[PDB]
Amino acid sequence: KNIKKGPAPFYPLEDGTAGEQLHKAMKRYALVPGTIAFTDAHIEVNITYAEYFEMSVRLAEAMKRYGLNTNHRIVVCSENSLQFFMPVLGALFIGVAVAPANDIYNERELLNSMNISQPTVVFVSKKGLQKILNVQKKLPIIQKIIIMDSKTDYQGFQSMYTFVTSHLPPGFNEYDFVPESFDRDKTIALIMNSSGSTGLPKGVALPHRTACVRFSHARDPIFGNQIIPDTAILSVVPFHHGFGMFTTLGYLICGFRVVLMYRFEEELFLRSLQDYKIQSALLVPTLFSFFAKSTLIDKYDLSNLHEIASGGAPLSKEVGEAVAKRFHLPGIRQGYGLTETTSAILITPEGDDKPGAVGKVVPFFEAKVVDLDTGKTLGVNQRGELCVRGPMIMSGYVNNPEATNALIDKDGWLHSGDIAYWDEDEHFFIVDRLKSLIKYKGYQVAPAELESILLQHPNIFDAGVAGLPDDDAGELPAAVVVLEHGKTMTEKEIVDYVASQVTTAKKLRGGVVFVDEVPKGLTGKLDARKIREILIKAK
Ligand SMILES: Nc1ncnc2c1ncn2[C@@H]1O[C@H](COS(=O)(=O)NC(=O)c2csc(/C=C/c3nc4ccc(O)cc4s3)n2)[C@@H](O)[C@H]1O
Repeated sequence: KNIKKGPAPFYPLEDGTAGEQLHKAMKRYALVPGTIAFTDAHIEVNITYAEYFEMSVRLAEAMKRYGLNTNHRIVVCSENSLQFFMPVLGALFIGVAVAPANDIYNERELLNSMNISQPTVVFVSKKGLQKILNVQKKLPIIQKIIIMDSKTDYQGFQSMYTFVTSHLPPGFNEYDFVPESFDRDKTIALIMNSSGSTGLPKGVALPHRTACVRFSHARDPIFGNQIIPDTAILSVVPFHHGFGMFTTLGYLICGFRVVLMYRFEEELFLRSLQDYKIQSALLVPTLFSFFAKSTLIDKYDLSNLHEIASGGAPLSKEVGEAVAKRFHLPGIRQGYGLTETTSAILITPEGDDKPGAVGKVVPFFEAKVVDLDTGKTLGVNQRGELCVRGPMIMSGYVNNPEATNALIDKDGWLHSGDIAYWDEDEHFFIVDRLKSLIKYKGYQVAPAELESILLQHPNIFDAGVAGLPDDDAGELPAAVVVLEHGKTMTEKEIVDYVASQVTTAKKLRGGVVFVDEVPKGLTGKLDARKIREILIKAK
């Protein structure tokens, strides 16, 4: 009754594995000559579905022969590049699971993912190699390091191109390759690294069944992208995380041109949007503060830009709208999701933008809000913990059944750990993450509200709210702030402005600290530890 179910899908769940469904598709677009799969903007290099389909099939077989099967895994440890999805596609076609890694990941972070992933073959960039060499000193499961962005054998490590030849038969056809068939409910497709709530990130295991459902959404005209061939998406989302991962595997399934960047550059992004004639952009919530400013957004012709999509972190109503105006759009096609749900299970329906809302329930899903204490399902406009269930939910946490039984309850409902509510026309609204909440004098103070309000001020460029520990008060809400070039506001001006918009309960009693950039988690997300350290060193 109060259970908000998603609709029927335009494109029903197609039979076979993620690997089989991906293959079938990239053969479609490869036999069509000239079709582009990935484009590099920094170096203006294209690469066709023929070149990609082939080099992915070559790696699939090359590995198949090397001796990997459904009882093996790998690592892909690279930043956004043309090379990244070749070994991803390779692995999915034979039933080897993939564990993406963060090129920026530090030594401990990296090791923890490796120890969980237990990778047989590790794919890495020339930048990333030396961290692998360091961590492989305690990782004896690893037999092979393969350099991704190279063509000749580098420092005794093979290239993907050399690895391929030294296993592929001389007389072999890429258009004759057949992908392995298996139990997609049982066979693990991906192993995602989480934010670990507060600790060493877990092993989020995602079956082939999940990706099969993800494709059904990406082909859906309302809940994704209408399959217009030779559409060009500009992705500036880290591929290792669910957002960049599952949006791209969807785009390959539709035959779109994925334009990508290794790092953000405001100067280029718009010229990329203009020159390549981009239809959909793929920013992360934190890049929005650079565009609500003004600058060059209508000094480049963004006439083609049909929309801007966002997720993987919160976005304030007033900043999301401020950007849609500047890009000359009806809104921001937001989405919400957990890595434990593969991809976004709440997506903004096409032509159904709702400012601060993330979106309605995607097909094959059921979303509901529960009474934080009693656990009963609440009705319209009622705030509480958001619970979701459908076929994109994880199978479990790698060697961690305890945390799995604490997140996913007995009827299969995943517990988000987020305060949400659903409005009259079923748009879902995330309030705040339950652990982000600042504890004042027995009060629950949401950082998303104080952020949303601070961000409305014209002199404020960007800001992040956190809980300065006190003693008497236990925790005072305080904010790290950024201004535009040539702007000033005294702390007391900012405080008194917050105070004039909120009750005494959630005043900014911890104060303000002025920074050049807000601690960003580089997955869109705002970093709490680094803010908490900034605020704590300032008092
Ligand atoms: N839209 C949020 N609004 C508040 N918060 C959030 C939100 N999205 C993610 N958190 C925060 O992230 C927490 C979990 O972190 S997480 O494991 O890294 N999950 C993700 O962030 C995540 C993984 S995949 C994924 C999918 C992203 C998208 N995929 C698409 C595809 C199409 C499209 O139009 C939009 C999107 S958005 N998100 C959530 O519990 C919540 O606090």
